[PDB]
This record gives sequence, C-alpha cells and structure tokens, in this order.
Amino acid sequence: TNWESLYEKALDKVEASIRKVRGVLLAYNTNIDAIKYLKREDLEKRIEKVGKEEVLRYSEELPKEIETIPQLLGSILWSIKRGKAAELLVVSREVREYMRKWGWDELRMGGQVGIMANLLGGVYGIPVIAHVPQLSELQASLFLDGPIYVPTFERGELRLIHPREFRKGEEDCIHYIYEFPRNFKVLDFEAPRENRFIGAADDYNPILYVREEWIERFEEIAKRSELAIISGLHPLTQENHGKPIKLVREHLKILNDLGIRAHLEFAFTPDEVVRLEIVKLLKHFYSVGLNEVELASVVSVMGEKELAERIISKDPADPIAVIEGLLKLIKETGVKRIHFHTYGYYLALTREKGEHVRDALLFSALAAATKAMKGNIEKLSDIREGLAVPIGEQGLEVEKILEKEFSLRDGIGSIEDYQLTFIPTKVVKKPKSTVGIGDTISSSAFVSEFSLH
Ligand SMILES: Nc1ncnc2c1nc(Br)n2[C@@H]1O[C@H](COP(=O)(O)O)[C@@H](O)[C@H]1O
Ligand SMILES: Nc1ncnc2c1nc(Br)n2[C@@H]1O[C@H](COP(=O)(O)O)[C@@H](O)[C@H]1O
Ligand SMILES: OC[C@H]1O[C@H](O)[C@H](O)[C@@H](O)[C@@H]1O
Repeated sequence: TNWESLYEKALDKVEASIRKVRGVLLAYNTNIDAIKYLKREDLEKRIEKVGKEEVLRYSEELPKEIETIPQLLGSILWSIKRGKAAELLVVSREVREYMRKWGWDELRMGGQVGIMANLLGGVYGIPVIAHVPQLSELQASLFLDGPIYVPTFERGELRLIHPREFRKGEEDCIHYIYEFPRNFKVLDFEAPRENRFIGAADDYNPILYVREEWIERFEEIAKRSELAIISGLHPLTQENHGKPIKLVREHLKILNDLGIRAHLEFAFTPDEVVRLEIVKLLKHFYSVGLNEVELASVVSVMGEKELAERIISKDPADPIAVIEGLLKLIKETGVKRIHFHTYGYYLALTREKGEHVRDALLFSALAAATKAMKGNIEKLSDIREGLAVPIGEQGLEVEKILEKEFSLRDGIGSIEDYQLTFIPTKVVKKPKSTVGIGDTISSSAFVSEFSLH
C-alpha cells in the first residue's frame, strides 16, 4: 500500500471540505489543564519522603479516588508501570494543596469540549457552540480566536458570544496532568509507552454540571449545529449518576429529533454501573470513539472477560481481538460508526461504504502527529507538517496480519454489512506530551468524514 500517497491525497481532500460544516455542538466538560513534565529525581524524592512501601502498594492496587498523598503518587506510578492513562478525582483538600504546591510547567485548555473547540473552531474554522461549566478569566484566556461561541440569552433570544469574554465570579476548574515519556525511569520501573496520569481537582465536571441555560433552552442552542460531540460522563458513579444521565438522555432525544448526527467520546469509566449505562446510551448515537483499554473495559462489562484480556494483552493491541470486540459493540448498540484508535493504527467499523471513511482517518492521524510533535496545534498549516512524520513500524506489521485474516485492499474490507477501515499511524519518536491527542483524533475524523459526504 502506498500509504504516503494516500496520506497526501487525504490531506488535500479534507482541507477542501472541512469548512463546509455549519456548526458543531460540544458538551459538557471544559476545564484548565495544569501540566507537569515528570522527572525521575523529583518523583523519587517525593515517593521516599511519603513512604515508598505505601506508594508501591497503591501502584499495584486498583486506583480509586485520591484522598492521601501516597494514593496520588501510587496512582501516578500505576500509570507509569503500565503506560496507561488513569484519571482520578482528587477529593482531599490536603492532596489538592500538595498538587498546587508541586506546581505545573504550563497551563493549557483542558477537557474534551475545550480541546475540540480550539481545534475545530480555532484551527479548522468551523463554528463551535461549547458548554463551559465555569468560564473563569483563566479558563476564557485559553480559548483561541475564531468562530468559537458560548450561548447566552438576551430577552429570550439566543446570542452566540466568544468565550474569551469571561464570566465574573466563575471558578477555575483545574486538572493536573502528569506527563511521562516512553522509557521514563523511576526506581526499577520503566514506562513502556508515553502517557500521563490525570488528577481531577475541580467540583463541577465530576458531577457533569450543566449550566441553567443549557437545561432550559437546549433545543434552541442545538439548532445552531449540524453535528454534536458528547463527553464528560466518565467520572460519574452509581451514587451520583441519576440526575446527569437523565439530562443527557433528554438532550440526546432533542439531537435525535433534530437529526443532528452525534458522536460519543468514550473515556475510561471506572464505575461499572455507569459504564454499562453509557453502552445503553449508545443506542441513540451515530458514532463512538474509543481506544484499546476502553474497548476492553466495555467488552468486559458485556460478559466477554477473556476477549477483553486478549484486547489489552499485546503491545500493539491484537488486531483480531480488537475487531471481534468492535463487532460485538456495534451489534449490541446499533451505532452507525465506531472509530477505534490505539498505538500504531486506527480502525473504523461503519455502515457507510467508501473511501471517505479512510480519508477522514488519515487526516485525523496527521492531526495527531502534529499535536504530538508540537504539543498544541495553532494553525491549519501545522497539519501538513505531519506528513514528514514516518509511518510507524507497528502499523505496517498490523496491516500484514489484517490482510491475511481479512480481504483488505488499501486498508478497506468488509465484515457482514459493515466496512472495515484500517490505517497505520505516523508516530512521533519524541513527542512533547500526550494529553489531548485522543480528542484530536476522534473529533478530526468524525467531523471531516461528515464534511466529505
Ligand atoms: N484508567 C484506566 N485505564 C486502564 N485500565 C484501567 C483504568 N482504571 C482501571 Br480500574 N483500570 C482497570 O485496570 C485493569 C488492568 O490492570 P493491570 O494492568 O494491573 O492488569 C483493567 O482490567 C481495567 O478495568
Ligand atoms: N508519539 C506519538 N506519535 C503519534 N501518535 C501518538 C503518539 N503518542 C500517542 Br499517545 N499517540 C496517539 O495518541 C492516541 C491517544 O489515545 P488515548 O488518549 O485515547 O489513549 C494513541 O492511541 C496514539 O495513537
Ligand atoms: O482529552 C484530554 C482531557 O481528558 C479529560 O477530559 C480530562 O479530564 C482533561 O483534564 C483532559 O484535558
């Protein structure tokens, strides 16, 4: 397969079409990300001062919400050991204070809503209508210029205004991002993949706080959009899910009634009652996006523990096991589209036939490579710089497996009445950071694919 030629042609095709989109609704979680680039000596001294044995215990136990500093350091170590992204609520004032003093190297726009708003609106030029729980001064300052809007109502009429006008009195919602590189060393551990641990320390996003005007006037807001991306459900628990999930179903009903194509961005959802609820919610979505650990966790709660294990047991996620999981998911939910992304390759399983599915995946992989290389995408010209990143060797090896097991040509084949679409990713050898690449991938492919028709 001439993947370099396909990548170049996909970039030009999507650039010609991407601005066609009338508008994209983004809800619900926006926050500020405070990013720390972990260093071995600093982490080792913090672990020693806190109690190494206790930290290690927490690095081998299932992460739960963080109440003590050993739990925090052990959850970071949990993520390093496995090269996996954990995200836990920091519910203790003492630990929030510890993290605040530990500090951050930079501040970035955070949350699925905010990251996709800055990309789709600030970079691609598509109008976005964004739900921001708390639009503090700092929160507002992290939005790019461009057609990014938050809804307001004046005498009953909808007015879209730019978010860099902050709302006086609303609070900063801080999430701490602890980034570590591939092969990061601490004690006798070494990270098998670049990744991060996220300590979520705000009081609005964990409960899926929704602003009153979105509760009252959702339909009027949603009419300004052609597509919707829904996120933020991952922190909910069996104890607090009732009110948020009830609202989300009401909004999804309106999106369905208006014919607005909706995409659910999955994040790892530890609470199994909420995780299964989200799987049931997918019966009202057109598209869903997820990675290898999320797919496994979903297949696991659908009664396929052995298959879930097969999905996460190999470093390049076992492509056959992944596809078996995607088939089970699309059959149970009836979604029209699943976009799977992992280290080395993406897969899509879709009702839609044709090359536009692959065009969108390749475009999104160019966006991912640029984001990995630069840390943040600032302008459309950045995406073309992703063409120089070489195609990873893992992706090419996975393609060989898929061509023996399926009838595939240039990444396209059939399973039952679905199209299977594969691409190998362009892998940056030393990325700056990883937070936000998933959002960049899922939003870029979902929106660009729609724009190609
Ligand atoms: N954020 C996260 N990412 C991946 N797996 C997670 C996770 N949080 C939890 Br809880 N897990 C769970 O951790 C298990 C994997 O643990 P090990 O990697 O120690 O085997 C998975 O079965 C998954 O359900
Ligand atoms: N160095 C790198 N170059 C290119 N893509 C990368 C990358 N590091 C990462 Br992480 N990515 C991509 O970013 C994706 C992030 O997905 P999650 O956040 O859902 O795990 C990965 O699946 C991988 O494809
Ligand atoms: O995609 C990255 C985002 O994931 C989650 O929403 C986190 O809570 C947030 O802090 C981060 O910016």
